[PDB]
Amino acid sequence: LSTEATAKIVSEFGRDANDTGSTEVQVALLTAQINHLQGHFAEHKKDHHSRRGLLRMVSQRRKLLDYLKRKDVARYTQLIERLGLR
RNA sequence: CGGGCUCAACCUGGGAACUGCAUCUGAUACUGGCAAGCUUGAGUCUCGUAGAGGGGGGUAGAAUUCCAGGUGUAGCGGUGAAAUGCGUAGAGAUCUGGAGGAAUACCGGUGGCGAAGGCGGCCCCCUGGACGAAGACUGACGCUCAGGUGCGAAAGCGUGGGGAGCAAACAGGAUUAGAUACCCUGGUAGUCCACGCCGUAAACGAUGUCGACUUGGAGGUUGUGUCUCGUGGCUUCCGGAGCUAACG
RNA sequence: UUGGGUAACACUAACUGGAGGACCGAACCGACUAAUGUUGAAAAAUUAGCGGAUGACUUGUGGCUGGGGGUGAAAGGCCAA
RNA sequence: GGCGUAGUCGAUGGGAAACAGGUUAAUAUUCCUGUACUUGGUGUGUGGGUGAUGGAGGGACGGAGAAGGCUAUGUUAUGC
RNA sequence: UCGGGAGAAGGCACGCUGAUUAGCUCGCCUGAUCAGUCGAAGAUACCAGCUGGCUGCAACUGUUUAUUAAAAACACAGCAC
RNA sequence: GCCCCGGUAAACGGCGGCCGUAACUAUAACGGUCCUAAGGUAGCGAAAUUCCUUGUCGGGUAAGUUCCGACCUGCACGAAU
Repeated sequence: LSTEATAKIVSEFGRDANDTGSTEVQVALLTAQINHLQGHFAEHKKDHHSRRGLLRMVSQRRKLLDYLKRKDVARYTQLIERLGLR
């Protein structure tokens, strides 16, 4: 994942200015990384190592979302709607 | 504690502590719940660093063997010593050429890296971790972590391929009182490649991880610095206090 | 295929789909045990049972290969009773 | 007596064209009645180009599962 | 070989009659409810697995003596030279 | 081409006998001694492939030359005969 490709995805999801660590922001990076990793599965069916690496990349997201929907349900439906998870 | 049956066991009277639970009231520092709010943490960001870290493909040289040619002697090979064996239609030794398989000098190191297993002839691609500086960011989003999940030498196993060398089992020659050992001549699986599986081990530094704290000296790897020295991380040795049954 | 748990590997539930020289069978196929029959129509049939049953199946017509032959998943089996 | 080319032969399969009705002691989508259709030849008219052999659709429309439409008939109706 | 084995096994109900409910557009379609009631027997008249255990052999379907043996015989995918 | 030597047993095959140690007795087990080189350890074995053998121990049964398990010197069982 390129630098600008990461700094741009954080801005489009950033709640406010300079927003780097947020529920909707974090999940954004994770989702992205997951998309690239999942696509990495379509090929190299042998890469069992990186396979494990996703269990967490998502367990974090699945936990962040669980935390989001738990506190604010509005920010939830909006987040998923923007990304496209579930 | 006192008293009663001659004592005691036993028993009586009184007293105290008396947990636990119900009711009412109060405090509320700490834990919990709700609401709001700061950076020196963790993580992250920016700029840099060392390395045999992992996966795929390609590639070089030396050596062993086989095949072809030349030459060529009478032996060569091999051992503690020999023999089997190979050789005058020409082995060995030697030169040239070709094919194939496996692992890969000087540098390598007492070095370095990876989470571990492991990983260095070299090159490229893909990908994990960690360290230093600026101290900027989120703003504590931390640490650990039953279960779960993945990884995990070698050996061995399934299918296909390959197979130079080496080599369990195995076929012989020696040694020996006997050797179904060591030594020697052959030799299958395997050792190798692709894929699937097993999941174990001195998987050992045999001292799980994280943070704080406690004299220093010396050698080495790496970043930075006002670099005959200061400082951060890593790898050894000797050691203060202290710790240990002892070794340490 | 859908839904759910999971990162994935995959798993579970439901649904769909329905293969399989598979099982029961219409028509029928095969045919172990006995009796009848045994100068039966004659070149081997009847009865009571019994077993297996969409395929490498069954069948009509036409055509091809012949004797020491061919053929034969070899039984010395078959090649016009 | 046998192996390639040109020709031909080989399955009432393939194969251009009609049904309905009536009639005989015995026959028929062949007789009769009505109607339809095909091929070949010629031409009155319309119309104003008439063609082996290989190749095209076509005939090889094959196997398995199956929806829907659907006939007369039958039936509900003891309707006509 | 989780495909299966399994209509395993085992047990109950299953008649008629009256009045109704549900599914569907409807059926002279289907699934049920309540009450009454007769026989020894209600799938009372048309088919039709008996079940279970141990052991020998071959794997199985299939093939084989058209006229006495289909059997542990033959073949078969697979493995090897 | 063959005699020559060597390789090959998924080549036709061969695998007898004896003593000691040791047990209450018999056998198995181990080594040797001899013959013809080895003499058999995986499994499993008197098994449809062993005479002797209705072999020995035993299950099971009132009893079973049947069968199953074990031992097993394997007359003339044993490796894709």
